[PDB]
Amino acid sequence: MKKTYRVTLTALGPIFIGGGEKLKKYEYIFDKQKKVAHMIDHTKFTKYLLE
RNA sequence: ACGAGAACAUACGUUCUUUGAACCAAGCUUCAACUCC
Repeated sequence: MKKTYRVTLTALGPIFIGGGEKLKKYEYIFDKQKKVAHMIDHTKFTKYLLE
């Protein structure tokens, strides 16, 4: 009766979940030999391309 | 040359007073953002 636990997940392999977003080939992604992929925030980029 | 001739069943008067359409009641249940190239 009402046994509460604390499930601790330790990823052995890679864990990926959902998102609802498909970031395109050009949309906010930059990878080079320093091996990072910065994601640019969404509306600030186009409101900075406004000016 | 009528038991007749005259004579308003009329006057005054709130269908009114008191009163919760209330009470009890989860928009919830089961549900992988996933699948295949």
